[PDB]
Amino acid sequence: MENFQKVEKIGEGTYGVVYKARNKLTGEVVALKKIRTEGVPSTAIREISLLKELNHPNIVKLLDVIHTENKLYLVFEFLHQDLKKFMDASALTGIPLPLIKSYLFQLLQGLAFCHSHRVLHRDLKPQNLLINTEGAIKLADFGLARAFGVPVRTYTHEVVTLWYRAPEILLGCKYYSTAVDIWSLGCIFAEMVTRRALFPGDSEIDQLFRIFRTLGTPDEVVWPGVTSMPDYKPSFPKWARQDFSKVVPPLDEDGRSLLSQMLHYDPNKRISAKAALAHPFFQDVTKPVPHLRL
Ligand SMILES: Nc1nc(N)nc(-c2cc(F)ccc2O)n1
Repeated sequence: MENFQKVEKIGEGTYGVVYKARNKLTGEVVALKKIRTEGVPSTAIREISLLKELNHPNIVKLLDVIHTENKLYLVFEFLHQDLKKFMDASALTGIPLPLIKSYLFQLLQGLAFCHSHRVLHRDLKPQNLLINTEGAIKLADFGLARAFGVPVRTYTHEVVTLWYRAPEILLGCKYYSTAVDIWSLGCIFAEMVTRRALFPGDSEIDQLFRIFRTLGTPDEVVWPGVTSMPDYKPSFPKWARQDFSKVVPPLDEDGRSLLSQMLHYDPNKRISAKAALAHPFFQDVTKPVPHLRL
């Protein structure tokens, strides 16, 4: 891009390719996302444009929205490392519990803020969570999903990750609620703790069944209305719920209790980000400095 200089290709998300770039004129280093195409809804640019007004310490700042030559560019403040990379780098020893707790607390503050502003993420995953050297963690790509839709993959033949998708989405619900983000974050919390994805599905049905094998096949008792969901099939196998202490060992009972509330089947029973911030698990929360190798 004439105004910048692709330092490097950062990565690839469900909505587009991300680049690290320096504003040739201002020298500011930013993350530039290119949205993939002759229509380009004008209702979306307005939607996205409103996101520039979102300012919170745990939300990656959206600096600009540029529509040109069919291409759409989102300019974000740049952070050096995503959580997926950090988890991989910390796989041998594991992320210390105090840091896991700090990150979870911060992410809930970010979700509490967005949700109070009626903004949902809808596609949270480790790759969408960014960290810096001072111990902060921030959510990136909030609200893009709503202003947009949902491509078959990403944009150019790439396996979209289903591991963090809430059951109501997998069952075909047409209306999403803030609960979908709490579910994704619970899946991420578990993954930081055990160092293994909680529900690593390789297909939509495998994703759903992995959830059922662990949390039990949902029924009308625990989830009123589940048997009427669009993709619910009476033929789903009926698996018994697993003892919860086997899911995220060796997490303590405060942590297991909070996780269980973030993973309730019924979106209406699932804990809100604000209520989660008050959970006893955070009574001793601190803000540790991570060991980041950049
Ligand atoms: N994979 C990756 N890696 C890194 N380092 N950064 C980012 C990044 C993504 C955004 F959407 C906004 C800002 C960012 O910095 N993404």
